[PDB]
Amino acid sequence: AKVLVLYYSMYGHIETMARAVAEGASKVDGAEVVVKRVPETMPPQLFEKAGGKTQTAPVATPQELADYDAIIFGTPTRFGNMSGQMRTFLDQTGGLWASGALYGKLASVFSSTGTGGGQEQTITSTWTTLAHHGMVIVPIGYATPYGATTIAGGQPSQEELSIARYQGEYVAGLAVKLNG
Amino acid sequence: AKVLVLYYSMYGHIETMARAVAEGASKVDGAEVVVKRVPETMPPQLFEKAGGKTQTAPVATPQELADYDAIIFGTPTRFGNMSGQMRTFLDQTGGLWASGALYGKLASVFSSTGTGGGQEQTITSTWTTLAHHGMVIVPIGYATPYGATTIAGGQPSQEELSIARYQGEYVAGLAVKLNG
Amino acid sequence: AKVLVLYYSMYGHIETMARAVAEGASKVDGAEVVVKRVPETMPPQLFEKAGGKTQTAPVATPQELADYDAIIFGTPTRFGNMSGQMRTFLDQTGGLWASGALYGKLASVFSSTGTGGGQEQTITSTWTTLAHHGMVIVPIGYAAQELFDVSQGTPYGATTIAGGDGSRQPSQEELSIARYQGEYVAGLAVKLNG
Amino acid sequence: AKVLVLYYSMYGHIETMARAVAEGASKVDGAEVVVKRVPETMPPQLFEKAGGKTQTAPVATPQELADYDAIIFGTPTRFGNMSGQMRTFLDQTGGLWASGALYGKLASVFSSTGTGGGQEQTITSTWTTLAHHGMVIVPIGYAAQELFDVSQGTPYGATTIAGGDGSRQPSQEELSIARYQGEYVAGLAVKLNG
Ligand SMILES: Cc1cc2nc3c(=O)[nH]c(=O)nc-3n(C[C@H](O)[C@H](O)[C@H](O)COP(=O)(O)O)c2cc1C
Ligand SMILES: Cc1cc2nc3c(=O)[nH]c(=O)nc-3n(C[C@H](O)[C@H](O)[C@H](O)COP(=O)(O)O)c2cc1C
Ligand SMILES: Cc1cc2nc3c(=O)[nH]c(=O)nc-3n(C[C@H](O)[C@H](O)[C@H](O)COP(=O)(O)O)c2cc1C
Ligand SMILES: Cc1cc2nc3c(=O)[nH]c(=O)nc-3n(C[C@H](O)[C@H](O)[C@H](O)COP(=O)(O)O)c2cc1C
Repeated sequence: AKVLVLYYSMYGHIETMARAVAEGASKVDGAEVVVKRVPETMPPQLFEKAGGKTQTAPVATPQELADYDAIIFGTPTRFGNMSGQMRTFLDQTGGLWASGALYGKLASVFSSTGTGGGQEQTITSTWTTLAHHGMVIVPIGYATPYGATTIAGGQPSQEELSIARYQGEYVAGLAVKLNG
Repeated sequence: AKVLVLYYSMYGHIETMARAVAEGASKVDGAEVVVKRVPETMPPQLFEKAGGKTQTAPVATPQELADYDAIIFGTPTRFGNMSGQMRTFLDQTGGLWASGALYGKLASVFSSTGTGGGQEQTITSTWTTLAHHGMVIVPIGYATPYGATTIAGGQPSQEELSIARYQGEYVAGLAVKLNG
Repeated sequence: AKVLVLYYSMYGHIETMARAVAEGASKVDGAEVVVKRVPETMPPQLFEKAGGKTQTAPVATPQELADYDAIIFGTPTRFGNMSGQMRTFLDQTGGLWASGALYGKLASVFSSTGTGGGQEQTITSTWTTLAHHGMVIVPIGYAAQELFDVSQGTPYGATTIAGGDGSRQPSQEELSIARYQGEYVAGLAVKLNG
Repeated sequence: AKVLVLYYSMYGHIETMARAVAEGASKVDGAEVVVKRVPETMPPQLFEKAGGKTQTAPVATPQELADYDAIIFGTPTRFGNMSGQMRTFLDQTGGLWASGALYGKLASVFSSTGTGGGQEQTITSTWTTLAHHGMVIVPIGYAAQELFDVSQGTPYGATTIAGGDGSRQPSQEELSIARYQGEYVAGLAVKLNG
């Protein structure tokens, strides 16, 4: 089974989490795992002004999402929604939606946040979009039950990285169960 | 695989939909399907005063939910939430939650509504609870993409019953794919 | 302006929060505050057996919600929704809905959790129902720090942690946010209604 | 009171709705209404190629949102969220957030869909962001029928159906609800702010 870890990160927190998710997924025999990012939409000038951490993962196109059996989406919490960069990217998946290309595939979500709350709303409002594509949504339950998170007030903790690894391992296991 | 269609209905609309969901699930070879209701919480006197349609399906206990591979939950739209009767019933599943008994099982939701809106919110706020139990959530996508619905202003339509049948068939098929 | 603090509590955490909300609201001259609870639906024997807390607050009827300018709703988090008791009570407000009785009145929400998860969803899924009634929804955001009566969660409404075992009680930091929420909502109610 | 109607539209449906919202708001003496759009993020060539509609409204900056007493946000439904363009714009309001610039101001939301699905989620997931800013959220409920300027969807905010092909335009029934939403919100803004 093919598993995509698809993420947006500005300051590296989701990037770190995405590596952990990928590690967990890679524990599952028969899971082929790849990590990609959505494009930065900010001109580099503005990204640098804001103190961003330049991302180096390969950039996904919206159309290649169709190639995977499971997609695990990472986004920072942005006032209780996904980031504009992830939203912009998902707004480019209209051609897949019309073709039913993601229908029935597994989806799961992880997030990063400060200490102000909103991470639950970010995850569940991301689920909405996944459901429009007919994706099967995988929460983590009481291994937020909605998906792995990292909370930075002011680097993810050991325990946060372990829950992220679990989410990857669990989703990848389901992907192999459904798809070989 | 064992599929439970678990519902609350006061005026029969969800009851009719539940039969359609069950029919669809029963199309799948290897799916064993049962339909049950959650208890009415209103004293019969008050249920009758309100013009309720007495329900005759076997009543589920909260604890038996653990026996199924997939649970398809039906609730009317009640100001954009599930009904109090379904909420009361799910508030009695604390013992299952602590034991992880529903973890990883398939869940899906259907609803009934008037013409005032709220059905999307009813379905997605039901998903939240399912996710606390670690259930895998199955939307219907563009077969609301969130689950089958029936809309009665002032009996479900042929097309509404067909989408409900589809939801049962699709969920049951996944249940057999995952569980034999 | 008349402000109702309407709550459900099984083990007393929301009850303590409700009292704090009412204390804050009472600070506003010209706000008449009252605290009421929704009925317990569990048979008394099962409630007592479960370690439920008996409570002094009068039991509200659905009809009387019409009599207030602002209603501040408290519910524990129950798998990311309001409690069955609060949901059952709100399902009895159909007559109010049909007459427009709550349209335009202020609403705000506070909650409690065992270990944190689901609080956000409890509050926002309660907002949905308030919106069907046409109520104006008041989140708390992150208020100016000098407006809290203690120096120093979510922007959706005040919350408190009960612990996995339910034995934790609200801290003064949590209660201060609850008091702020009451004061803020009551102030708005007086501004709109005298 | 100053009311901003801030919107995103690709094919003009939200634009037409925004104009209706502004018309309604303009009915309120003492409300100064303005309509602005968030920037298009698509390169002009791709936008034009996609059949996008060019628009007269001035482009808002994030900073200027601080200058209004009420902000009525319009966005099409994009898989049950606001558009990437509106989300990108709101992600630039961090400075406003930190200073409390929008705290306590009125917010309300309107939308559009191709075939209906997801409108409710678009509106309520936009409310989430408004709540992080501490804005007071105004749903429309089901208003008294005599307040609509046409005789005769959701209680969350006004919406309109564009059709699967995008060729449907808002009906006078839909626009009447949009006009009501503007009038209602502007009235509240004047009541709170003069
Ligand atoms: C515009 C904006 C909005 C934010 N909103 C929230 C929020 O709602 N809650 C919160 O606690 N943190 C919020 N944050 C902080 C980010 O979620 C947090 O810094 C996260 O770790 C960043 O992930 P990244 O390093 O992968 O970009 C926000 C940040 C930005 C830039
Ligand atoms: C308290 C209450 C609240 C309701 N809220 C809504 C609502 O939010 N939107 C709507 O269109 N219909 C609403 N309805 C109507 C029911 O969703 C509708 O009648 C449904 O068909 C009933 O399903 P049943 O026959 O299975 O009980 C509500 C009904 C009740 C009793
Ligand atoms: C059925 C049930 C479900 C619960 N769900 C959650 C939950 O989703 N998240 C959580 O942290 N605590 C959960 N709790 C703990 C309650 O939120 C806790 O008992 C409550 O906040 C205490 O408030 P009270 O003393 O006012 O009843 C649940 C409790 C029960 C009985
Ligand atoms: C990427 C994308 C996703 C969309 N998602 C939905 C949707 O979830 N539900 C729906 O009925 N229409 C959907 N639509 C149709 C838009 O809602 C429609 O184009 C919009 O309402 C028109 O508003 P506008 O003319 O102001 O851009 C989508 C359109 C795009 C481009």
